[PDB]
Amino acid sequence: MRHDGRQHDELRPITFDLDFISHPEGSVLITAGNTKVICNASVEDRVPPFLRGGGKGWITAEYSMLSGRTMEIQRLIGRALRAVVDLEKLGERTIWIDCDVIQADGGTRTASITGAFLAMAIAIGKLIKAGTIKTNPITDFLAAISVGIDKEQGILLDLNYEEDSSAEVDMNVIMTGSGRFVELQGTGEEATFSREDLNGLLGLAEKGIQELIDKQKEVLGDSLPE
Amino acid sequence: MRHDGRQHDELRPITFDLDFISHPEGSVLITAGNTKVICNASVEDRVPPFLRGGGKGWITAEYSMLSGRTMEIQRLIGRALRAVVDLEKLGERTIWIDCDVIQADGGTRTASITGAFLAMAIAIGKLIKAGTIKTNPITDFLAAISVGIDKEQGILLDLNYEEDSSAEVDMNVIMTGSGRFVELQGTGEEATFSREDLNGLLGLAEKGIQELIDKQKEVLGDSLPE
Amino acid sequence: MRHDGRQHDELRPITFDLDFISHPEGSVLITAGNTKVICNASVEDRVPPFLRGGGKGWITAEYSMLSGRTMEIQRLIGRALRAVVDLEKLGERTIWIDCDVIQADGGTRTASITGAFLAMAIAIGKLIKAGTIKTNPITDFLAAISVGIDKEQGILLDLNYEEDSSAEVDMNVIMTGSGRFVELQGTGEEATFSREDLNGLLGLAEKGIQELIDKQKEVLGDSLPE
Amino acid sequence: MRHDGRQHDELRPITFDLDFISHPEGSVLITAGNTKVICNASVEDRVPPFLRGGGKGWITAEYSMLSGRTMEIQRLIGRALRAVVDLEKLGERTIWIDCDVIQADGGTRTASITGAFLAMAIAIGKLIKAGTIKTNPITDFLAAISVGIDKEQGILLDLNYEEDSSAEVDMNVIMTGSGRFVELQGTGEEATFSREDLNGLLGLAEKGIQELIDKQKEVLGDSLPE
Amino acid sequence: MRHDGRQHDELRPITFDLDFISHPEGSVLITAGNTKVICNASVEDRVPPFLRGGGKGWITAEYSMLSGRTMEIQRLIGRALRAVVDLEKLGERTIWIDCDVIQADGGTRTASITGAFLAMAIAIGKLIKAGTIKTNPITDFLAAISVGIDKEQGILLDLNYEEDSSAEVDMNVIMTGSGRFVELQGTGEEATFSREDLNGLLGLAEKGIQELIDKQKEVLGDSLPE
Amino acid sequence: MRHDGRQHDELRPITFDLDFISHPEGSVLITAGNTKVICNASVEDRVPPFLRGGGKGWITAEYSMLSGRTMEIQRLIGRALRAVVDLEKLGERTIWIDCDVIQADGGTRTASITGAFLAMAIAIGKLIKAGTIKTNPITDFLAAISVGIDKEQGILLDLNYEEDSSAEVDMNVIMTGSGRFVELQGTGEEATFSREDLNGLLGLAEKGIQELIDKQKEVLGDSLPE
Repeated sequence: MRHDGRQHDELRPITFDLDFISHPEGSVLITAGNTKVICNASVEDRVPPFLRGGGKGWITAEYSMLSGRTMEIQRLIGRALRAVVDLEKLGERTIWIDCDVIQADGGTRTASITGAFLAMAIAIGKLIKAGTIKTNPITDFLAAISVGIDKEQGILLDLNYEEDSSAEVDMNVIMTGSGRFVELQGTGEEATFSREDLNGLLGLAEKGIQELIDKQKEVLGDSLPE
Repeated sequence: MRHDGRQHDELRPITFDLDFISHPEGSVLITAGNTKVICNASVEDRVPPFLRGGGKGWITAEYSMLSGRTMEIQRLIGRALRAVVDLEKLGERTIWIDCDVIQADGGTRTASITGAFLAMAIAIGKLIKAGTIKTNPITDFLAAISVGIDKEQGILLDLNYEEDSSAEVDMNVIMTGSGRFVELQGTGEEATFSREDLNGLLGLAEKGIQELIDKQKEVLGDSLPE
Repeated sequence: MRHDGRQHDELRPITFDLDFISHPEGSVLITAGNTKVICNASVEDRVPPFLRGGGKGWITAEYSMLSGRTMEIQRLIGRALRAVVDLEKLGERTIWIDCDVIQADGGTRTASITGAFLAMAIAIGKLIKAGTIKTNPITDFLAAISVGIDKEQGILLDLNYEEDSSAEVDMNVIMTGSGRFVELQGTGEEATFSREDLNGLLGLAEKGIQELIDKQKEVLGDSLPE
Repeated sequence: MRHDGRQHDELRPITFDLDFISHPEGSVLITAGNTKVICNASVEDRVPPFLRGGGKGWITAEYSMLSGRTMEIQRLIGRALRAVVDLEKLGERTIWIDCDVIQADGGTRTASITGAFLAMAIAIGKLIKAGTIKTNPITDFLAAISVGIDKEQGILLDLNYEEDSSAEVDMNVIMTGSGRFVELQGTGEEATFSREDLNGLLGLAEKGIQELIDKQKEVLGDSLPE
Repeated sequence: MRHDGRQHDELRPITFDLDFISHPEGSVLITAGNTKVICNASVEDRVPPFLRGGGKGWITAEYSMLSGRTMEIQRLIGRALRAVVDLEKLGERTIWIDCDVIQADGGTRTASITGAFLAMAIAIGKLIKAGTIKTNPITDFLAAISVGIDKEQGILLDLNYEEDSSAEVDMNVIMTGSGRFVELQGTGEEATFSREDLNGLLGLAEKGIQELIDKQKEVLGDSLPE
Repeated sequence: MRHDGRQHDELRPITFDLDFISHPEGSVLITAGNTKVICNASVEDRVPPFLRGGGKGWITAEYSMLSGRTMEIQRLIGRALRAVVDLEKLGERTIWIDCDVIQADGGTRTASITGAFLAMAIAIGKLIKAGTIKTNPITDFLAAISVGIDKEQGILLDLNYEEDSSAEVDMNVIMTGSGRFVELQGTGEEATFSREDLNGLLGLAEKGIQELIDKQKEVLGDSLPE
């Protein structure tokens, strides 16, 4: 069995603490096992040099943990969010995403994305309500998860810190409620994986991500129409 | 048809200029269309802090173009190469990989990997010959390619700079002669892709990478036994 | 009256959430009004170059907010904590203090100190229990608070972000349960203060800090003997 | 007695070398014992982003010794000077303060403030004379000194490098001719001090600072009216 | 005799590979012995903050090898090129110079300058042809070389890596076809040199640089009128 | 005539204030016109990683003004000093050179070298006296000066800030009492110079540097035997 004590295709206990802190337009504390990431979203009526006069908004993120990969992850989060947001319907604005990991135990980057979406959704929901936009930008839900293969354990879903360290092959996936991929990244550490292995991993990813999005729905609910 | 003038599943003209420069143990100038990357490999009887006394060698790479992603790519190349090299059979050494892009036109990172392998193979082949190791470390050939989807063009193989810029979904794959994956990374820019799309992309990747490895064989030939 | 709605010599609602996160030996989430700072404490059987072989432990802190003053505050926290800890009774160790401000609304640095102590006390209490030291290092409780003078409001205690921004004179104090000072810093922004003013400020500081230490006692309780 | 050979409430030999260097509008070389700090003041008809169009001037300082605390001290000097200068009467200008310690032997930061004032006064006096402002900005004299407590020596005034290193409690004070505080900072190193101790220290500070200001007056004299 | 096998006043085999890569307006691969530097030149209708509205163009370079001296060399190349180019006749543009050393064996910085000129000349020649300027900016040819003194070997010209490492005095010179100096830098490593020594070195420099410029002429030829 | 009011081959009024500050083993305040640089030298019985166990000493310098060129100049000063000091006769030590420009008016880097030598000589002289070495390391005097060419003024010696800014060609020279060069650097700003020009400049340099060394001798005198 698994060290965590769960099954191959089982996710860690997940909880969403909405409105963690009052300041941000959207604040969410996502918890997955022992992993805890605070995700805040703030809206700013302004736009970087890239645009300004273009009419379409923007979404940028910031990430920190308990700088090389920090920059990477940082682009990953902003890239994923813009994948489900019609920047033009959002208007000329900038949704600042802040992901602060307060407890790392594996899957911190994938969680950040899952939590960041909710935060963003809550912030956008309030904008819609305040009639500051009158039009829903979010085109689909978004969630991410991690999968991997262990020599003795086999294929796993939602790896913790230890399992990821022993895994010979790990992969991070990002999809939409529509079951469409936004981004995926598989890697083998001193080991390779067949196409049949990848098929199993992608299968587990879809399962885990669909469960996360479902939870995103029951929790979000009234704070956003779609 | 394609702007380059080729087919959907067609690779750009590929050439391997062995022994580009004399100094390195292995020097290769890989050309893919207008993309040109010089790949050099040097062996050093030494090992970073990581090991030294462990008995198994190491492989590290350096990348430069005409620093955030530079660091990433840099780890990507070293990661991929170590995937097909038995560090213990290589002995306590350090194979320095130098990838210098002298002309970028798409697929520079995937090419670097394809060219870096050859350079490394030539350098290792000479080590074997000089009896400095008497045992082939390389366990399998290695090549990488890029694929993508265009709105009007559809699924493509070996994207150039323009096609990659217009592609809504791009992915980089890395496999072994054995047809096994070493690493893959798919991304969607303001667009998502179904599972059936990914299946087509992975299909084109395998096709392109198998053609590259074949070329690696006819060119390498006598400079390495396996 | 005060904007916050409270009195001149009144502290903001204060709460101590013990064991905020499981990983750290001591985790505390201190809340003062809208200010929220997560304070974690971890013990490491090691010592910086300074000592190592000296026999007496060490205490170093880290601070972050939503770098010039960050370094300052950072030394401030470590300086204050070492003021109430017999490093030799602590043994050759290093108590890492982590202060992460998740919501800033004035008095974040003084709070960090108040919260950091509790975290440290809980971590040390567990060390004593595990018999890893068998001797209480903490020689006295420690708490900090901020005071200031406003043109129209007058002398204030525990300033929030707005009151501190309008204050012409602000000061941070740090004392021990014994009612002894550990450190104080008064400053006047385009304004000066008499000696009689300073006497009033120091008076309010002692009042506020004594209330904080009292709360530290009812909360800490069984987790540390003294 | 004291190592320096002086009394508890005795200042080190103090001298003010006016017009140390010709370039600056105001150049002063302050000497306190073995401590030597060159204080230069220059006026610039310009203003940082902060203002520009506001009508009130500014005062910024720079500090260097034979960067963490450098930044701190740097703000300390500018903060103290602006405390005795009516920025609006100064006009839209920027008084650059340059404090270069050429010989450190304790009390270099407090001296810098004492010497910086004179430099500034001389520079402002010339501005008044040149009718470039016709209105005295300086509202009061300014001087700073350091005090401390030693285990065997007791309470001290104007500590040198050795006395400060052995002192268990040290404090820096800054006041105006009016006998009003501008800023104070007391700290205890592995030791605390009662309120009665602080009263004695503040007493010694006022004594030392009043003697410094007096010297500032006999030296400044004709170079500034007030 | 010399280790390389050549004479005191003899240059290493020099070759100029024009149009090394297609992308740049001017691409040149200069070879001196085992030293190989790729020099590319690109024109941009834009100008840094320095000018823009001034009417005169600019020339900036970039250098890399297999950062302290990198910055230096970088300014050296741009400085030398602007010495022979009438920025106003060039028009409001920016000629980007890219020097990439693919094989270092001494005299890489001096070569870069020699090769950079050719690249720049070819790029400018095309601009003239395209009538985008109709007026030759280049006022004179430019070439650089290195000289040095060895304890046992004596005065040398065009030092390789080994000779430069053993040389007690090395110097880099830069001149124009007109035989005028653009820049020179002589240094003695744990050794000094008389004025008579410097006279001999400058003599050898002029000889070597005149041979280089001559080669620049036979190669450049039809690609630029003057 | 010259703006400063002096001749073409005339140096600015030069003064050497020995023992500027007491702390350093050797302290010198060199003045050249309005240029003022404090040069201090301290000896440390220790050696960087470079050596330690090698037996020969070291000399490193630090430079600051009222970081790119700072690093350069910094190496320039240390390079020049080691040129006239037998590191082995100095013993395993490290002579720290501190150059602080308190007033810049041209020729600050060349002055630093001239003043740094004296400081070093005084510090070494005391070491010899204290019998801590019993053997003179300094093998020759050292001085530096700057020369340049102006369009209307012509060839100049010891340029001030204004003359250097208008000069189309400026050069810094460094020689020994023996009349031998240690280092020279000539540069042309939007202008070039013939060989006959360089001959005139080198002529003026030797004149100025020989006058400086002479002054170094009458001032140094009894504080060092040679």
